Amino acid sequence: TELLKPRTLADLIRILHELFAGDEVNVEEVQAVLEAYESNPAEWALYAKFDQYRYTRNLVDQGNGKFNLMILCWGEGHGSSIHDHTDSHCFLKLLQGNLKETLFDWPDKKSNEMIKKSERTLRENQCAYINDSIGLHRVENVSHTEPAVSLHLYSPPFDTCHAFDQRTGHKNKVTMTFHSKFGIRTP
Ligand code: NA
Repeated sequence: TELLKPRTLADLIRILHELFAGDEVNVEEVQAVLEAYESNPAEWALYAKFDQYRYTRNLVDQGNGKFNLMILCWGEGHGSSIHDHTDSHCFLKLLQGNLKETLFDWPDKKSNEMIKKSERTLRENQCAYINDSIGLHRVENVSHTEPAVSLHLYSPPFDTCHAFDQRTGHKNKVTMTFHSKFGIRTP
């Protein structure tokens, strides 16, 4: 359980394999290691594949089935929907640029406008954690000038979740997809 500073992305991935070797997750240790990694753009350029119209998810590592490590690429003004995480852990670290996280409570069955518990401005190398026990959230790149890049870890992996309309609180089932896997573009 000796946590060391990841010196490279590859080194980080090797450490993460160790932390997820078991059946349980020490959230604070996983988070400390993600934060300790200093983003080196050359190490992840292979995965940072952008799309003009919306943010992309780019698979980096399947964590031997225990988690998915992915890189998300956000153009100017690109955001996600209000999402849940399908009963899994969800770590977020900024690699480049800024993202705004907005937290939302689980809604009632009564159609009502969802209200923002809070929000925070995530900056380079910072890390956020969320799970359904905590609540829901939206992630956005509100910048007009700088693309954003983040590293995400989900455990267990999930390819389906729910999106929430902020006006009613109504949820609909969504399937996630990858823009690339292992640096390979996948239609
Ligand atoms: Na959630």
